[PDB]
Amino acid sequence: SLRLDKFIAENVGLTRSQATKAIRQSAVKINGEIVKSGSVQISQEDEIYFEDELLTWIEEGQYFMLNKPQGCVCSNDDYPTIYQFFDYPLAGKLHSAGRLDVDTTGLVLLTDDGQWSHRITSPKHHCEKTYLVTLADPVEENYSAACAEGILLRGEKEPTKPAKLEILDDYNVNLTISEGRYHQVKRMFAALGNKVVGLHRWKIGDVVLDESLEEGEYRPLTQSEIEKLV
Amino acid sequence: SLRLDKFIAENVGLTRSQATKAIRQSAVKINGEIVKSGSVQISQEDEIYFEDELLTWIEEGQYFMLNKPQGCVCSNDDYPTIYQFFDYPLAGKLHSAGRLDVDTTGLVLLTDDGQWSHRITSPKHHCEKTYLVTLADPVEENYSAACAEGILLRGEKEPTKPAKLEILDDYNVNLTISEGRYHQVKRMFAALGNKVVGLHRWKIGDVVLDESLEEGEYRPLTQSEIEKLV
Repeated sequence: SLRLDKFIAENVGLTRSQATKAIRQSAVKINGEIVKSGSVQISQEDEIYFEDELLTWIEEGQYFMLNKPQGCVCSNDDYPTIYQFFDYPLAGKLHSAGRLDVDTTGLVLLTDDGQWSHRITSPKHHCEKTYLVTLADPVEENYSAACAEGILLRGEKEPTKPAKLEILDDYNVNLTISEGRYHQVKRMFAALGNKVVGLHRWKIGDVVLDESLEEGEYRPLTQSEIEKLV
Repeated sequence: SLRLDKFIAENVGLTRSQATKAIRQSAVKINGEIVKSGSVQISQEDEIYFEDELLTWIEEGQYFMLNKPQGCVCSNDDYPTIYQFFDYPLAGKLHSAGRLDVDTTGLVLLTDDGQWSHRITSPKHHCEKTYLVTLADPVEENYSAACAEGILLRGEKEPTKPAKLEILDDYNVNLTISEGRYHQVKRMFAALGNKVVGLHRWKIGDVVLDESLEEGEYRPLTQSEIEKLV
C-alpha cells in the first residue's frame, strides 16, 4: 500500500502541498468517505475519489467525448449514469472532466487520466465551456451586457465571472463561461427574468462535440483534441 | 428624488463602492425591472429591490416573525406569497431577512429595515440559522463530523463552513449553519447521500420561533429580539 497524498499527487498531477490542501478542503474520499489525512494507507482494494471523480489504479491513457442525453447523471454510481454507454471493464476505468446536470445534454469528456481531467476543470486554468441555451421567452437587449459584466446571484458571495453571450435568434443563444457554479446558466437567466428550457454543451476549450454522435454515443478524442484541452 | 446608488447604499447599509457594484451586477431593480445605472433618479413612489427584497424609503421600524407554511413563496411575485398573511398597506412595506423555499416551513423575519435585514443575511456576517431536517434515509454516525469539518459541494470552490448537527432520531436532525449558499441545506444532505424531505426553520441567531404561532400567523418581535439580531 501507499500514502493517500502520494497517490493523489501522482494521479491528479499536484504537488504534495497541493494534494495536502485538497485533502484539507474535503476534496478527497476513500470508498465514499471524506478523508482529511494524507498519511492514510491505501491499496487497490480502495476506491479513491477527487472532487467525486473515481481515479483508477491502472492508468493507461484513454480519452473520449460523449454526447450526453437528458435523464442521466455523470456519477460513477435515482437516475441512470453516463457509464451505461460504455462496456465493462472500460466503464470502470473512466471518470469525467466536467460533469453535466441530469437534464443538460451534450459534450462530456471521459478519461482515466486524473492529471488531464483536473487541468481541464481547475479554476486556475479557467477552461471555457460553451452552451447552446434555449429560452422560454425572447432575449432582451440587456442580456449581453449583463453576462459580460457579471451577475450577482442569490446564494453567491461573488458575481458570475464575465461571460460571452452570442445571440442566435430570439430564443437561442450561445453562452461561454469559464467556471461552473451550481446550476449556473439556469440561475443566470432566471435572474434576468427568463427561463432555460434547453441546455446543450457543444464546446470545451477549442474542442467541439462531434456532430455525428447520436445521444449516448461516444468516440475517442484525437491526439490533437487531447493536447488542445491542456 | 435621489440616485439609485445613494438609496441602495443608505438603505441596505453598503459603502458607495458596494452599492455601485451590486447595481452594475444586476442585483437591483426599480419597479420590477433590473437597472444597472446608479445615477437613475427614483422617488418615494418607486419600488426598489435589492436581490428581490423590496426596500422601504421612509423606514418606520417594523419587525415581525412569521411561521411560514408550505405552498407559498417569500417574494412579491407561481405560488401565493407570505405577504398574503399581512394586510395592506403593511404587506407592501415589508421584506424578509432570509428567505425560505416554497415547501420549507418555519421562521421568516419580516421588516422594513434594510440595514437590519442585510446584516442577518450578509455573507460577510455569520448569523446562525437552525433547521429541523427530516431525511428520506437513515442518518449516519459520521454526519456530525462531516458538517463540523466541511463538505465540498458540486459547484463550489470551497467547502462549507463549520456547521453544527444534532441527531434527534433515525430520520431527524437539527442543523445550524452560519452560511447562506444556494439551497445549502438540501445540497449538504444530498452530498452525504441522503435527501431532505422535510425542512423547518425554528431559530435565527438567538431568536426562537414562537411555538404558539400557527402556520400563517405572525407577531411583532420584542425589542429584546430585535436587539439580539443586531
